[PDB]
Amino acid sequence: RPLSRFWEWGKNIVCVGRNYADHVREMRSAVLSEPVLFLKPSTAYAPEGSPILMPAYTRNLHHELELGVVMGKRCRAVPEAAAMDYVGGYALCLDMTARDVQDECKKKGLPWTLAKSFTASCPVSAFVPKEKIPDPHKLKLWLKVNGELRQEGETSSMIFSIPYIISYVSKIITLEEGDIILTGTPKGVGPVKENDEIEAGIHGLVSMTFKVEKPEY
Amino acid sequence: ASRPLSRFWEWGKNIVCVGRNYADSAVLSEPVLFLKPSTAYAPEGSPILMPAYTRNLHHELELGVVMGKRCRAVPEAAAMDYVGGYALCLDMTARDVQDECKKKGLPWTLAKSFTASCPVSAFVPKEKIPDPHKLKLWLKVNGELRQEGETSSMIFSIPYIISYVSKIITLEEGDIILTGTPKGVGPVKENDEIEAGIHGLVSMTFKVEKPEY
Ligand SMILES: [Cl-]
Ligand SMILES: [Mg+2]
Ligand SMILES: [Mg+2]
Ligand SMILES: [Mg+2]
Repeated sequence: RPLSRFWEWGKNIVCVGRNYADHVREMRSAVLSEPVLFLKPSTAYAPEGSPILMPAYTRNLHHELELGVVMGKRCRAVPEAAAMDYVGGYALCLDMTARDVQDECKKKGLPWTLAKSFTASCPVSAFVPKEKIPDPHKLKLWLKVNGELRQEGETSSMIFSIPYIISYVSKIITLEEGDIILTGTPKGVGPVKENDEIEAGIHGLVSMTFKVEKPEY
Repeated sequence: ASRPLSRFWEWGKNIVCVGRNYADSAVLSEPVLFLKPSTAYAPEGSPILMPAYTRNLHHELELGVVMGKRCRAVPEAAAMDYVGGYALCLDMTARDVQDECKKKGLPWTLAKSFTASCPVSAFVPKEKIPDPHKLKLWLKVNGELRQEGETSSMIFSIPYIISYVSKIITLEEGDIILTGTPKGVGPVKENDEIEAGIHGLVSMTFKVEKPEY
């Protein structure tokens, strides 16, 4: 029920591939191709207080800073123009990525599961109600690793609008209340190692902190 | 309100699927894994929905293992303790799309993970299946037998699959693992009727439809 704890009860996590233009020239072109989609299991969620867990099989774990859009009602094959009506709110997420594994998956034509969909691969902020974000395309996202800025992005740089992404996703996969869509990452993706501290936020709206750990199991 | 295992498709969060797991070499490789969203579930009474972007929708008859306890990095030797029961599933597959995904190194999502891509039987409690490697699975299309398989032919055991999966992805109560398909996969078209079962345990029937929305 309560969206303020959506990661406890939400079933599904859908993530887009590329959705940020580093330069206006990338709008002039990238729009001609649909967004790539992949899934994370509900057990990817790592709410604040829980660690980023480094999978045992990677030597190149990357952060990807992303705005997540939390669905407030069941959303099946909706038009772009109705999509915002299905949104409950937002959360800042990291699409944690085993980049070495991802390269292997791509090369061999394998699913991206071990690269993208492992336990604790979706660190997630507190929920932000949609009332606080009247325009999700006018947000500024930032991420630091051990105090150094690694990603900074404006959601005004998105290739596809959030309503378009919702619509497109909903035509392939029905979204349930409490499902989240991760809407892509600005430039600056890069690695983290054991004991690194990640701090990230949406300016004026939400702050989060995650420590990178190896599992104790 | 209630969340019995008998209705696990209503409340279960996650669906994990293995790639190849039936022996016609393969042992030398770990199992391939991909996900389906909870909205892939199509319980009996709901249609198999043809995605608009495929011209080659395949049935894949599979035994699903429904988890009964939260299962994180469990050893093969304890894996069966985390099972709640079973369900017969179809891993509905846009095979044309899958070929393109493999060639281009894309996720398998549009091929494997679409709305209604997991037709699912009634729940079978674990007590009724003391050995899930001694089952017979069958599938008919318009009354003609198209897949028949023995789960004794599995490459990887169910406990090994549970262990392996649980080391990558924690499984919650009500999550399901689809354990692969025997030979005979093939296409279906609009208005086809699919009947399938686990011999002596469960059967189901589904119509192939285009969405009315
Ligand atoms: Cl995938
Ligand atoms: Mg991403
Ligand atoms: Mg799920
Ligand atoms: Mg399959």
